[PDB]
Amino acid sequence: KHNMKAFLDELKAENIKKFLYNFTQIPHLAGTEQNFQLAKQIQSQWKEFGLDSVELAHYDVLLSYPNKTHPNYISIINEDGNEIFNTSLFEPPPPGYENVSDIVPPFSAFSPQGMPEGDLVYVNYARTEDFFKLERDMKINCSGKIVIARYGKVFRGNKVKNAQLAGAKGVILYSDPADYFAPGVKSYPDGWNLPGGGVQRGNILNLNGAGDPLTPGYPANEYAYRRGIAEAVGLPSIPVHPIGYYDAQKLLEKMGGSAPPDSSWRGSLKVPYNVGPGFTGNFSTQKVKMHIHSTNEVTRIYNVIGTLRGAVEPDRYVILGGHRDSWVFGGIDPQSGAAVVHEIVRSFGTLKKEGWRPRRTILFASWDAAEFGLLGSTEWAEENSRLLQERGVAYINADSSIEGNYTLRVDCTPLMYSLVHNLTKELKSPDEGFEGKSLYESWTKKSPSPEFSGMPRISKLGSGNDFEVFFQRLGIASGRARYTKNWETGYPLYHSVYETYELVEKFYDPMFKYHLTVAQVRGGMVFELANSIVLPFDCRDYAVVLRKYADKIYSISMKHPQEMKTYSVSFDSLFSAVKNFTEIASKFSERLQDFSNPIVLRMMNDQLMFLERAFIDPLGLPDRPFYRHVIYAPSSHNKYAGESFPGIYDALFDIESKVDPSKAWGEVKRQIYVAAFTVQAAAETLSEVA
Amino acid sequence: KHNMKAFLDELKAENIKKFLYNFTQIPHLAGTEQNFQLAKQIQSQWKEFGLDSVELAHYDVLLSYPNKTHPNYISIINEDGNEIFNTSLFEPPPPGYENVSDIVPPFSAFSPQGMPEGDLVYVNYARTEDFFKLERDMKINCSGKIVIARYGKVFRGNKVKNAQLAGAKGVILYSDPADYFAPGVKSYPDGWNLPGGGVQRGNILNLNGAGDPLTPGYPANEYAYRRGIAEAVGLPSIPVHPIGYYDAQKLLEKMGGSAPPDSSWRGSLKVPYNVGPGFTGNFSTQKVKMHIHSTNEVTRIYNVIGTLRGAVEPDRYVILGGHRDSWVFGGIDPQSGAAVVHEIVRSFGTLKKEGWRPRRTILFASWDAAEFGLLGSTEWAEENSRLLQERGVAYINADSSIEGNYTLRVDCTPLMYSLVHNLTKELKSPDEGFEGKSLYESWTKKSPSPEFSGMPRISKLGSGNDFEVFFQRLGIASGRARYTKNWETGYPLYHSVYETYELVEKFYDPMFKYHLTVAQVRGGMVFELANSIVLPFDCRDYAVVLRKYADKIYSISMKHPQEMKTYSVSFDSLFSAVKNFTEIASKFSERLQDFSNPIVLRMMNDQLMFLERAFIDPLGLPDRPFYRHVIYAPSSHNKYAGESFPGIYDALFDIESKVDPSKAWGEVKRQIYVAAFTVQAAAETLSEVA
Ligand SMILES: *[C@@H]1O[C@H](CO)[C@@H](O[C@@H]2O[C@H](CO)[C@@H](O[C@@H]3O[C@H](CO)[C@@H](O)[C@H](O[C@H]4O[C@H](CO)[C@@H](O)[C@H](O)[C@@H]4O)[C@@H]3O)[C@H](O)[C@H]2NC(C)=O)[C@H](O)[C@H]1NC(C)=O
Ligand SMILES: *[C@@H]1O[C@H](CO)[C@@H](O[C@@H]2O[C@H](CO)[C@@H](O[C@@H]3O[C@H](CO)[C@@H](O)[C@H](O[C@H]4O[C@H](CO)[C@@H](O)[C@H](O)[C@@H]4O)[C@@H]3O)[C@H](O)[C@H]2NC(C)=O)[C@H](O)[C@H]1NC(C)=O
Ligand SMILES: *[C@@H]1O[C@H](CO)[C@@H](O[C@@H]2O[C@H](CO)[C@@H](O)[C@H](O)[C@H]2NC(C)=O)[C@H](O)[C@H]1NC(C)=O
Ligand SMILES: *[C@@H]1O[C@H](CO)[C@@H](O[C@@H]2O[C@H](CO)[C@@H](O)[C@H](O)[C@H]2NC(C)=O)[C@H](O)[C@H]1NC(C)=O
Ligand SMILES: *[C@@H]1O[C@H](CO)[C@@H](O[C@@H]2O[C@H](CO)[C@@H](O)[C@H](O)[C@H]2NC(C)=O)[C@H](O)[C@H]1NC(C)=O
Ligand SMILES: *[C@@H]1O[C@H](CO)[C@@H](O[C@@H]2O[C@H](CO)[C@@H](O)[C@H](O)[C@H]2NC(C)=O)[C@H](O)[C@H]1NC(C)=O
Ligand SMILES: CSCC[C@H](NC(=O)[C@H](CC(=O)O)NC(C)=O)C(=O)O
Ligand SMILES: CSCC[C@H](NC(=O)[C@H](CC(=O)O)NC(C)=O)C(=O)O
Ligand SMILES: *[C@@H]1O[C@H](CO)[C@@H](O)[C@H](O)[C@H]1NC(C)=O
Ligand SMILES: *[C@@H]1O[C@H](CO)[C@@H](O)[C@H](O)[C@H]1NC(C)=O
Ligand SMILES: *[C@@H]1O[C@H](CO)[C@@H](O)[C@H](O)[C@H]1NC(C)=O
Ligand SMILES: *[C@@H]1O[C@H](CO)[C@@H](O)[C@H](O)[C@H]1NC(C)=O
Ligand SMILES: *[C@@H]1O[C@H](CO)[C@@H](O)[C@H](O)[C@H]1NC(C)=O
Ligand SMILES: *[C@@H]1O[C@H](CO)[C@@H](O)[C@H](O)[C@H]1NC(C)=O
Ligand SMILES: [Ca+2]
Ligand SMILES: [Ca+2]
Ligand SMILES: [Cl-]
Ligand SMILES: [Cl-]
Ligand SMILES: [Zn+2]
Ligand SMILES: [Zn+2]
Ligand SMILES: [Zn+2]
Ligand SMILES: [Zn+2]
Repeated sequence: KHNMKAFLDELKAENIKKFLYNFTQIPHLAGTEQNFQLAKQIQSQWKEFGLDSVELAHYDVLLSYPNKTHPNYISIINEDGNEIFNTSLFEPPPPGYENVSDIVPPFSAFSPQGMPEGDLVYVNYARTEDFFKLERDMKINCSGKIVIARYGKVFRGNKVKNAQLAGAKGVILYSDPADYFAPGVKSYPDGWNLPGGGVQRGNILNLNGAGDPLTPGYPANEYAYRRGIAEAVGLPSIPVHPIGYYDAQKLLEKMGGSAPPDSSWRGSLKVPYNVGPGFTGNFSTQKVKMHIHSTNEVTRIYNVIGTLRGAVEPDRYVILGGHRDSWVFGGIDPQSGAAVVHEIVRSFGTLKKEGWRPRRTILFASWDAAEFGLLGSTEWAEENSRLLQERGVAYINADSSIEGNYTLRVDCTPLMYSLVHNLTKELKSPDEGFEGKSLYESWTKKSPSPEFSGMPRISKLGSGNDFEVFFQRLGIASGRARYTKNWETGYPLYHSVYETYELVEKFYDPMFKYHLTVAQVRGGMVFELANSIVLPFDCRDYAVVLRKYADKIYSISMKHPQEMKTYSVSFDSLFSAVKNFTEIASKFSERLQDFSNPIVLRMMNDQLMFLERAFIDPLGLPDRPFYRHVIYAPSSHNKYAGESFPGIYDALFDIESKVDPSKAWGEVKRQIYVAAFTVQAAAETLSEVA
Repeated sequence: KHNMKAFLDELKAENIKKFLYNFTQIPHLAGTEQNFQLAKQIQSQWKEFGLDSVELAHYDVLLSYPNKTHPNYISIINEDGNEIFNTSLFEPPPPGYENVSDIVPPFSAFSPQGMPEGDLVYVNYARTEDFFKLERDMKINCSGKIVIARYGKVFRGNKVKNAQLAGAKGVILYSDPADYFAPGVKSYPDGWNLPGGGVQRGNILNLNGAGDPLTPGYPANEYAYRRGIAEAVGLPSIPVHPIGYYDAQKLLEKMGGSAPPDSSWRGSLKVPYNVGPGFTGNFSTQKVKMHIHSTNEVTRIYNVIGTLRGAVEPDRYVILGGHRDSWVFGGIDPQSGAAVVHEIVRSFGTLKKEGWRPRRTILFASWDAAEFGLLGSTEWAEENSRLLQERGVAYINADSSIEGNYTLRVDCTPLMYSLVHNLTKELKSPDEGFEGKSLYESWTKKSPSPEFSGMPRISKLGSGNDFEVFFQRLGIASGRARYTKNWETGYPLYHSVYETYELVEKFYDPMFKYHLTVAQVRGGMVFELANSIVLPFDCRDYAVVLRKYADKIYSISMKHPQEMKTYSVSFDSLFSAVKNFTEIASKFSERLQDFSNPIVLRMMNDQLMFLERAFIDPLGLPDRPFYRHVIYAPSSHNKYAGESFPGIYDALFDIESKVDPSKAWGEVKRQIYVAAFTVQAAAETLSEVA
């Protein structure tokens, strides 16, 4: 037979290992020749694996690179103007790669140029809460200051956005060992920990889903008319540079001014963690000077797009996509995902060569420039938005297959919960102690649901990966899965030069069994979405979560009972809509269970496909036109995290500080109306059609 | 058989006459009890005619009414402050209706209150060109002036918008006999001409497709959160009132200042048509005083929505809709349309009672509050936008079936051109001299196409009627048809109390043969759209017009050859996209002609259905978020008229006057890119799907 078991059995750990090795021997930075070379290899393959068509889709987008002959660095400068300490010009390369060409040194992508001189303030994680506390509680002024912040907890851009609106002037990001050095583990190359010379790269844009900063709304094709830099989307206005903890130590050791308010503000370095501003008297006259010469440049990028045409519904698309571009070698991010995609395509192609085709079309994508703002996936989705709107069944992401070796992690729409539960009950656990048990069993034991006994945790989609445009802008049901760490104990080498094939093969997954398990989950999800007669979505699972999210937003509002009395703020409409959704979804499920009348079947499959679509508001969220999903958006305080009912959540956020409470509570009421309406409208897509 | 001929043969002129009489005996102003009573009657039915379901959909929207105990009027006031002449408090009622209650007197809906005092300037038609000429050529200052404008040529709001931005202060609209008195025809009741006491009502909002001014984007349901009046959409900021030509004569006869620049500025009254400002010396010290006490009030409105469920594709909707609310009796506008809809439903229902159902679902709508800004159709579309997005095949409008008795008028998307040609070749001409000839033949002879021999004129859809939200916001293929006048020789009694059953029965259509012909066209279009196995759209007809529109926009730009050289303004991308659309549409038509594989058939029908949808830009047009169709929008200078490539057209408009030509031509280039991209993206929806 050609069934899912045949597809799954064909996947091999040894192939994924080969690929990973194949994809990680040289750097594949977006917009470079090496990454174009890899795109052409993958295109070739995907063709030989058996796909019907494999094309490159190219765009010309804004990228950012250091100047090769004028390197970025940070100095401590005395009152004479002498530079008495310099941060590193590069991370010490890993063993055997100390002659690899074109390792681009650590930098913050899209930093402007500048050489700002000043005094440090230490802002902990640079979280919204961290800046409130500094200013409101400690009455500390970030204005005119160079802010030094440790990485962690939230997306770095959000840190930079936070630093900007606090008035800083120049920004230094560093990796504190408290956050990136696991206790009792050796640093690379002898273990998977971050050494003091390692540095986390990463872009610091705040794009809010726009994609290429010069062409918001439209693909960056060969006739595109571009915004000027001054009008670009999401660019930071102050210089920014990242460093490792050896260099941070040398910068922090002199901090004066106020003590840290508490132990949650102290990292692990042997320094005071004083918030500043400025140094201590001996060195009160020394300053910190940044030197940033990176340039933004419009550069061609290339997605590989493979098609396996469906036998019965070729105009319905199930998409498996993940990025290919890396900061350096990409041993985990993204090649541990890309190698899994490659083996998935190989397996589908083996079935295809035997005469099989999926019911629906499967599209496979190798996205470019994800590291510079999800640019490749976003421009492609902009180009193809009408086809994806009307034909897109689901998107399964495929960035890193691993970020630990403890258990499964799944983030997805509630419409895929039942699919994931059923699939994982049929897969073998790769975990020690669970041999002969299901993946569902190991996962449920290690990552219990907060809400239900005997079920596993499944998280919300936010942003920070290539599902963003599909889910949050277009409203196509999306999911992702990977192996993860035990959150009761990022990953330390994230976006550093030390992310290598050896890191994975020696320390994370020597037998490639976790990679294989992830391939079975991602590939199995794609198989069911593309082959099941009835789409494998359960609308009742959305009804359950919508009640949870309504309870939670109401609870936030109920912190302000006087104002809700004064401004007649009622959530009755939203609960009514959720109750209606629950009722209608229950009746739809009954019809689905007990309706070869392929029209009632295409009808009901279209109702399932367009249900995620119904949560889109074509007006977007306030000042964020490309975040259109009314139930989920990336948190306005952390792009990585999903927020439920974001429009109401943001309207309530810090509302007690708003100067005009009448206007502010009016806006909460407006967001309640929009959310209640959207939930009712989505519910009504599941009613009998006439 | 139950085929189209059976449907058509069942339609009867005598029923349409009965319904018309039934719908026009009392006023049916939006938001009044009489119009709710009529809604309930139509609901009852439409149920007894055989529809599967018939419901009222109600909303609470902003309406505008005069104050019953403080009537609106205009005065000439002397230097003593004595009111020496007053305009009428009402139009003399027509014979036999001089005891009808609740005729609301002439007013401009949504006028603010005020009693502004000042001097007149006469602004011809108040067109954009009319104000350029006044200010730029004649150097006349409209600031602080009461503007008196004649109606005609463009939608009145656009006049009011134009007057506002010129700085006026108070506005008087009047009907000049040059525009509303047909030579050699008697005035009502002895002919169809406008008497000197007749007045054209009408709203003066500039909503740009928003619908209810308080709830843009969302239906005005029972939990809606409303904008404050100060933030409402489209409200005028200066008082406005309409008058007849007897009263205008008394206001114009004293005008001084500059002569009219030319004979296109002179109407037919026995006055100078002096542009002013102010009166002549004898009466230099007299002023004009407005007294406006109308109030805006949130008021419930009711649409009737009837469903005839499809036998095979119940989740595909073909909509026949037209409004029910009238200014007074609505003898032409809208009851000549509503009576045709009523007889269409009756005919479909007779087939239904015999066991027939259409292939697709037909929805029938009696819209409310169209006269106050297309409010009923727009709120309903907002409420149901997801269902209409994904399921809407076509919308056929049904306001007035007649505005003359000369020939057919059709305005529709190019996707319906072939449908209309084929249908009219099968219908009998009702015209004198064409007995035994086809409607296509009479129509083609009387209204030749400018472009092709042996074909009839078909116009572009703009706005000013209830197709607007469906076509211009949602991108559902739309059309309208009615009998019209000979444009080589509005209608005079438009929006006056004299629009009665007798007007129609005595003067426009005594045998109800033109009404019957229109019923056959509108009903025949609905029948084919709802029953044809393959949707009756020809994508090649769009390819033809897109080339015409590209040629025309390029020609406008080419008035500025130096600037196109300087700013490298190329239309190459748009012509390339149009060429591609032509090629792909030709190949799609081949596949359509020669593909009982119902999936290739649902696939290809979805490609046809979503082709109009592909011309929507989810970002809308600049500052007009609810006008989203990239090919057509209502003209920014006349809501009634459709404009092609509106985004580029508006970017080029009066560009020679822009202060920063670099920025302005940059914006033309941006609009070219958006249009080329949209045309290519629409083309690509017709490519093979995988
Ligand atoms: C969840 O689904 C239910 C359907 O089961 C749906 O119930 C609807 O609720 C609305 C709002 O409460 C009802 O609206 C009423 O409609 C009647 C006519 O049928 C009107 O007369 C009512 O207006 C009067 O009363 C109001 C409230 O006191 C006054 O404000 C108003 O001025 C009038 O005096 C009112 O509009 C509607 O009938 C039902 N529909 C049903 C039962 O079918 C509910 O709205 C859904 N939830 C959401 C969020 O959509
Ligand atoms: C109408 O349909 C046709 C398809 O039949 C489509 O043609 C496409 O045109 C684009 C733009 O001209 C072509 O783009 C080229 O792609 C190649 C790779 O295949 C690149 O190497 C090219 O870039 C080089 O040259 C450019 C121009 O001088 C430089 O600006 C650039 O820096 C590079 O040096 C270029 O991007 C594309 O190949 C074809 N596709 C085909 C033939 O299949 C056309 O675009 C469609 N019209 C619209 C409006 O979409
Ligand atoms: C990654 O694998 C690819 C595919 O096997 C290798 O590319 C092939 O290399 C051989 C030998 O140079 C060529 O003859 C083939 O034409 C290549 N095939 C392609 C590009 O599709 C590539 O060498 C491997 N890379 C590494 C670093 O091992
Ligand atoms: C997950 O598996 C369950 C259990 O088999 C599926 O639920 C069953 O579905 C069949 C077919 O509709 C029904 O006959 C049973 O009554 C269902 N059992 C239940 C609900 O306990 C479920 O549909 C699967 N989910 C998918 C495929 O998304
Ligand atoms: C318009 O026609 C309707 C439908 O025939 C008339 O309403 C009916 O009137 C009779 C007599 O009053 C009632 O018994 C019916 O119940 C009504 N039917 C309805 C409302 O569906 C109505 O009277 C006519 N109006 C005019 C002005 O002639
Ligand atoms: C309008 O009528 C024409 C003439 O019958 C239709 O065009 C024909 O369509 C049939 C079926 O696809 C083809 O076999 C013929 O070759 C066509 N004749 C032509 C193009 O001259 C046309 O499709 C009709 N338009 C509709 C139904 O929208
Ligand atoms: C906002 S565009 C940059 C996105 C980029 N994303 C990442 O680095 C993702 C985040 C995640 O999904 O775990 N990394 C991986 C290993 O998946 C970043 O955060 O730098
Ligand atoms: C912009 S909302 C008001 C719309 C209203 N429309 C009209 O009056 C329409 C215009 C048309 O489509 O011929 N009149 C009729 C007889 O169709 C008006 O212009 O007053
Ligand atoms: C890199 O730096 C040097 C010094 O400014 C300069 O010569 C060269 O142009 C720079 N390259 C850029 C800005 O791309
Ligand atoms: C911090 O001090 C600077 C001195 O230039 C001042 O301008 C600024 O307002 C202060 N910061 C805040 C947040 O008030
Ligand atoms: C792999 O799992 C083991 C056992 O729990 C643990 O000691 C080791 O640190 C894990 N490796 C990584 C990279 O997490
Ligand atoms: C109508 O006019 C009179 C005078 O202002 C007033 O008594 C009444 O309130 C008005 N009605 C309104 C404003 O609805
Ligand atoms: C017309 O005159 C008034 C006098 O108050 C003046 O303020 C205004 O600027 C003039 N109009 C224009 C268009 O300049
Ligand atoms: C009806 O048609 C006749 C003949 O052309 C014409 O004389 C008459 O004015 C028309 N009536 C109307 C209302 O246009
Ligand atoms: Ca873009
Ligand atoms: Ca509204
Ligand atoms: Cl992922
Ligand atoms: Cl019409
Ligand atoms: Zn990644
Ligand atoms: Zn990354
Ligand atoms: Zn009308
Ligand atoms: Zn009207």
